[PDB]
Amino acid sequence: TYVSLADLERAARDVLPGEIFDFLAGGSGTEASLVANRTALERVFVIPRMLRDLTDVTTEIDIFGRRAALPMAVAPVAYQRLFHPEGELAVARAARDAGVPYTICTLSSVSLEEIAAVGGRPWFQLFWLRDEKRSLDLVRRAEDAGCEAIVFTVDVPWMGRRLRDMRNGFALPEWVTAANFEFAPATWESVEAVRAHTDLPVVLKGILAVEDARRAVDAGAGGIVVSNHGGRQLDGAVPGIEMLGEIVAAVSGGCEVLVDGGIRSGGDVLKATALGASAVLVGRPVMWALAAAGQDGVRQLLELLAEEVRDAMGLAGCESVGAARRLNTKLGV
Amino acid sequence: TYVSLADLERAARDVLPGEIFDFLAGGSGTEASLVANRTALERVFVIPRMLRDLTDVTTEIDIFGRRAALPMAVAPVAYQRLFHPEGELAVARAARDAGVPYTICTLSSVSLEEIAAVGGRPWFQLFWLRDEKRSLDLVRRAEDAGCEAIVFTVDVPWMGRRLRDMRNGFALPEWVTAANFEFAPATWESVEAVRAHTDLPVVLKGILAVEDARRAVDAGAGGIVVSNHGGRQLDGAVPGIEMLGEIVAAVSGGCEVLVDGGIRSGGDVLKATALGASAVLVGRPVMWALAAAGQDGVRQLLELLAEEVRDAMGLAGCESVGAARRLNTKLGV
Amino acid sequence: TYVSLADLERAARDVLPGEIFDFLAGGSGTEASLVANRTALERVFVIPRMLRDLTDVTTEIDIFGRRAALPMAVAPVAYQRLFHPEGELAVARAARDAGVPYTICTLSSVSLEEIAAVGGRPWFQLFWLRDEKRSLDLVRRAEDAGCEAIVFTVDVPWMGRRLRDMRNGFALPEWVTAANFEFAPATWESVEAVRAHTDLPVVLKGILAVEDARRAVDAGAGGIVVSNHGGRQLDGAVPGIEMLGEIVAAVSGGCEVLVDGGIRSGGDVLKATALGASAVLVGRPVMWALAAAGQDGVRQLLELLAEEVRDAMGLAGCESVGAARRLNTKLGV
Amino acid sequence: TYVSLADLERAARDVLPGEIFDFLAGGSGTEASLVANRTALERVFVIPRMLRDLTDVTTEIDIFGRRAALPMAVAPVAYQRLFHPEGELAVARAARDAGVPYTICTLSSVSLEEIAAVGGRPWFQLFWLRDEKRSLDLVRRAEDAGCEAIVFTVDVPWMGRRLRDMRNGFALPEWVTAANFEFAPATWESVEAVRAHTDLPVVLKGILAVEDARRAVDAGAGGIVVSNHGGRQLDGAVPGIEMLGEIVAAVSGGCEVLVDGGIRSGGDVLKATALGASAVLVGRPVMWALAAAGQDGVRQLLELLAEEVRDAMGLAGCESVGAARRLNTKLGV
Ligand SMILES: Cc1cc2nc3c(=O)[nH]c(=O)nc-3n(C[C@H](O)[C@H](O)[C@H](O)COP(=O)(O)O)c2cc1C
Ligand SMILES: Cc1cc2nc3c(=O)[nH]c(=O)nc-3n(C[C@H](O)[C@H](O)[C@H](O)COP(=O)(O)O)c2cc1C
Ligand SMILES: Cc1cc2nc3c(=O)[nH]c(=O)nc-3n(C[C@H](O)[C@H](O)[C@H](O)COP(=O)(O)O)c2cc1C
Ligand SMILES: Cc1cc2nc3c(=O)[nH]c(=O)nc-3n(C[C@H](O)[C@H](O)[C@H](O)COP(=O)(O)O)c2cc1C
Ligand SMILES: O=C(O)[C@H](O)c1ccccc1
Ligand SMILES: O=C(O)[C@H](O)c1ccccc1
Ligand SMILES: O=C(O)[C@H](O)c1ccccc1
Ligand SMILES: O=C(O)[C@H](O)c1ccccc1
Repeated sequence: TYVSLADLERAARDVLPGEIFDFLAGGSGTEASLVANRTALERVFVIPRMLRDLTDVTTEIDIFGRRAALPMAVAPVAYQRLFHPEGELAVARAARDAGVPYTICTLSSVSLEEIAAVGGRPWFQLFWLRDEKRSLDLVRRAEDAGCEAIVFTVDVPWMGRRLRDMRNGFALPEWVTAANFEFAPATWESVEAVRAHTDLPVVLKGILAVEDARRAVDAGAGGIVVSNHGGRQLDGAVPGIEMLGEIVAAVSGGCEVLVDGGIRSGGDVLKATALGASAVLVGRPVMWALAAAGQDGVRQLLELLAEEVRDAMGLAGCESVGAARRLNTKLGV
Repeated sequence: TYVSLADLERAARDVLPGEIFDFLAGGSGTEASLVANRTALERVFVIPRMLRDLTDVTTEIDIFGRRAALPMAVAPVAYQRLFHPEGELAVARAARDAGVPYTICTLSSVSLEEIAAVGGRPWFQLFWLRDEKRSLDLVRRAEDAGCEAIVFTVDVPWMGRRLRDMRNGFALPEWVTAANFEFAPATWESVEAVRAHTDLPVVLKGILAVEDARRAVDAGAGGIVVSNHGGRQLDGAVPGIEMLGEIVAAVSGGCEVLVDGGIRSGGDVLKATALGASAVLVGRPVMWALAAAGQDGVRQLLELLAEEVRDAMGLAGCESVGAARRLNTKLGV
Repeated sequence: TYVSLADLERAARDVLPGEIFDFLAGGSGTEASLVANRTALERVFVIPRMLRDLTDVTTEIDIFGRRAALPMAVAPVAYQRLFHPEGELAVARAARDAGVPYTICTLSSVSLEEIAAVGGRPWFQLFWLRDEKRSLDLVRRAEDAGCEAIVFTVDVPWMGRRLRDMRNGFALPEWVTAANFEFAPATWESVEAVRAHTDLPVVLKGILAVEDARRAVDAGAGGIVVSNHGGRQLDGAVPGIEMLGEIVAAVSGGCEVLVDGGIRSGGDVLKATALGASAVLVGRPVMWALAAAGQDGVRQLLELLAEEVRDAMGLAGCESVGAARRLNTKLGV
Repeated sequence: TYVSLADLERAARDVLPGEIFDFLAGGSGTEASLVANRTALERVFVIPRMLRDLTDVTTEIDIFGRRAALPMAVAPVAYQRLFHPEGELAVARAARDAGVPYTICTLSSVSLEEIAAVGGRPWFQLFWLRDEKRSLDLVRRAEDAGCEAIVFTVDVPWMGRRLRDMRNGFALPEWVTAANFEFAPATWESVEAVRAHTDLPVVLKGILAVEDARRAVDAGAGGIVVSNHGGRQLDGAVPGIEMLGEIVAAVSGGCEVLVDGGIRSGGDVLKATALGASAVLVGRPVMWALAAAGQDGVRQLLELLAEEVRDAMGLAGCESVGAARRLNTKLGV
């Protein structure tokens, strides 16, 4: 019986080999951006409203044309067989059963078509390939398999310097492969190529500058994820949570604005919402639950987050996620 | 001989069973709001005035039609027999003898009429019942018994997630019951129902948004308590002390504005006053004193707070609480 | 060989009885204001100037009609025989030989006339007596003995709550007495009585509010000391260093503006100067040096501070204290 | 295999005698400015840009008429034979081979002409001599030997109070001497004397006030180094990184603006650039690498910094250093 997301991190550290726990936990460089994601959420306080009608509190949203049960999706995390033998299929099944979107990775350890067959209306995360037309082929595979959005990762012209991985000499076990199969830096040209090749909404993940948010709308994106890649890319990149309010104001409803990095409770989901997010992504905690207890672990985590989101919303006087977006906040110490 | 309120916490931790100390000490979630209540007071500094007439320093106030000896009341705390066998009666007697108002709880472990019979002009705290007309019956019982104000708790549509209690598996001992006897969320409609059913002042406890303070005045409240429920309700709710000055300015004398959360000395009372509070509530420390030494413990705590309030006021150049409200403050680190 | 003021605190803690070290070190209440005095100085950074003429760097000032060797005086500290058998006479002799003013206390453990006979042009600190005309008699004694200024302490309507002293049960040894011999709160009337009874400059020690600084000038004060009494009076009083710049601007040269609280190096003297102080007082460190090594200890401390002040000034491009007052500062973390 | 600059500090502490490690690591006074250099960088976050062309990322700059491989030079550090027997020659050879400028010190432990003979287009750091025409003789020696800029240190009218050195009784071993051979404070007159005696660019190192930056341009400087001398001069001097943006704006392209103090990664170089620096100096880390492994150690450090700078730039969307200067930043906690 886990009563917070931190109970699951403790359980995952017990089970996983050290080097795999480090691949999961780590960030780039000195891990300043990884720590700052948590700092930034901890400094945000909500100003709750009282005495509102809570007869029919709902945590549901509509996004990219589908109803979701919570304002949350599972973030793209590569190589989930590292954490549990059922890898992506375990997490995808749990997500489906919880009504939350699951992002299938370009570097998934089970093929995208197998994970899409689980059901649950899935999203697909794209890394740009050096071999471009292979890029558009992954996108078409994803669309043919029933994925509902293309989450184009735009913060990885190459992978950051993960010092834990270097120190550990980490490499994929022989038994974990990139099951969908040397990548190139993406540009605004790449975005347009993808937009022209699909009818699915294109979501740019890894935007932090206001002007890049605005350009994303101008480029025809359906959404952005305001994100420093969990502190795994530029060490010293600002947390997404610190940019979110400014970005929300700048796009002024022109696309969905998601945030990630450090979300560890339903109260953090409420903070993100109050700052203007349409939804959040959650990465590491979903992998902790997978490592600890497989599919059932992920189910328990999603049930716990659902309960915490509903609790937080109602304590704050919000019968709907839209009401939560109208909450005010105060930055503390 | 206790020389600070912290001496009493040490004494209560020694005597109480762990799970009961945790019920008392704990907050919701990660306990961020519980910690922030203390942080927020610690960052406030007073700018004292010198060379004023202190011939007749008085700590008295008039509130809800009665003189009180200090700008303080005992906060509503449920189930006080958990802490000492004499429970509410011990605290109520001490409060009476100190000249400070005592708030009788809807979840008192001794009936409201027994505690009111102690004397001391008492207040009554209301939780809204799912069974509404039972709500108005508790209010009428309280008024018939001589309570002087109705403290309507508006921040508990349901109880928060108290992880210490969950982890401990805490439940009331068989020997502690809700002696006044399934509740429902309160709304502004509920407030009006209460206001129409009583001539007593209605005080809304748990207001943090400025606009809710203003609506409270418009709704005919006689007072509000600016409060995050001691960090026991929404985890991430702003401390009341951080909202107080803004709220005081917004109501511009339309009702009494009390604050609670983390008050642990007469100097903290002075801070609250300087920020504009009419009075404060004190919760946990009163229970520490009750656990440590029963009625006499609570008497000692009230005498110590009285001394500290008078000391602080005079060192700050204030012959009256109104003068203290005109002090300026500076936020530090 | 002491190379910083902190070397002397270590030496004094070794020698003094615990309860006497606590009388010296302690503050009121939770000691928040005592800690904040240090915090506040630590957050101030100087913006030094380069490439100025330093041929004739001088640390001298003119104050209350006399040249002083440094922009520093020894603060009033009661009962110096607590620290060393030669008490006040040891400190006064050292101060004389260093060219810095020494403040003789109303609660000195050697009579004011004996300490004045040491020489060095001394100041006299006044506590207002309940018996008023005795007040004016102490002032006249001081003036007859050759004191050069009356430092009227205005922040002690009564003594603060020193919890270390309470816990230790501290009291003066039989062998330490108030050698100049039930006091009353001072008012603006008291200030005028003193001003009318002496031709010496009257300096009000313990001013923190801007308006009290202004009133001090209007009342004919020759100086003020911006001070929270070393955190020994109101617990939660703002540090003087945090008020200084505002106060300096408000009096706009109408009286000398001194500061105290936490000065522990020549660099801290430079900070105080840059914020606009005419001079600083130093309390605890002078007593550490007295406890450690008597007169010679105090001499060593004054020589070390002189060296640090001259070093700091010159590294900052300041050939005179007036130049140091024109330095700019930046508040950091 | 070192994967961060901190790996080299650990290696140098193992090898060097304590008193020599302290000479290198220490600062003046309480070491507040030394610590603040790190604090200040840690509070700066970069707002990276995405989706830019990174086909030809280059870390090169043009400065003082020469191409440099990175926006970095080796800071002047006296007496490098303290750290390794090959001293300056080892560091100069490494710097040459990495394409980065090396600053030859007036207090070098190998003569300036020997170090210049290594090649690599070197700079020369000047301390003003009490014997002035000797000053201009060092400058002419440097120019005759092929140095490309005169880095005039303007923050050392005399050496600061290094308490570690005092406590250790540190002095140069007999086997380390000032191989180029009682100095005097420099003034603006001295700057002009140097400017009139050389055609090389004159760079003033140790400027922190905005007005001194402006005067430097007016005086004909080719550059300034915004610097508190690694916290070794005035204890309480503001970090250069906290002044940099203001200074850059004030000179508005009138000279090159370099910064130093606490640069410990390529990400810190990116921060400095984003705040407007033309280039940085790096001191202590270069000496750590020299102590640990001599010339090859310094080569490894420069290769690691090159990799980190290129990584940071590209993750931030910058194909050139000029693009990096146009990045925005956000100050965090
Ligand atoms: C082990 C690991 C692998 C990841 N792999 C990818 C990836 O393949 N694609 C991607 O866009 N983001 C990837 N991310 C980043 C996440 O999508 C997400 O931005 C980050 O984990 C969110 O922060 P959180 O983990 O603090 O919730 C990865 C994160 C982790 C921890
Ligand atoms: C054990 C406990 C029980 C409480 N029960 C109630 C309650 O029944 N009604 C209510 O309005 N507040 C209740 N509160 C909140 C207090 O009235 C008050 O808002 C909070 O304790 C104030 O903070 P302090 O304890 O830091 O002084 C309770 C608090 C505690 C600690
Ligand atoms: C042991 C002790 C006794 C003091 N006695 C007096 C006093 O008799 N009169 C007075 O005006 N201030 C008194 N003070 C306050 C000092 O004058 C001064 O304001 C404070 O010590 C300055 O701070 P510092 O000790 O941090 O330098 C006393 C301080 C100490 C520590
Ligand atoms: C051991 C040591 C010796 C130094 N000697 C000189 C010097 O002779 N001339 C000079 O201008 N700066 C000198 N400096 C200061 C550096 O040039 C530089 O400003 C400072 O080291 C930069 O900070 P960093 O060490 O944090 O990178 C010295 C620094 C150290 C640590
Ligand atoms: O952090 C991630 O996205 C994941 O570890 C990853 C995989 C491949 C390239 C860069 C990064
Ligand atoms: O915190 C309190 O008010 C107290 O523990 C309580 C009792 C009943 C419901 C919610 C909360
Ligand atoms: O702090 C001081 O001034 C000193 O301890 C003191 C002495 C007498 C009354 C109040 C205070
Ligand atoms: O810090 C330095 O510049 C170096 O230690 C130094 C050498 C000579 C005088 C002052 C300072």
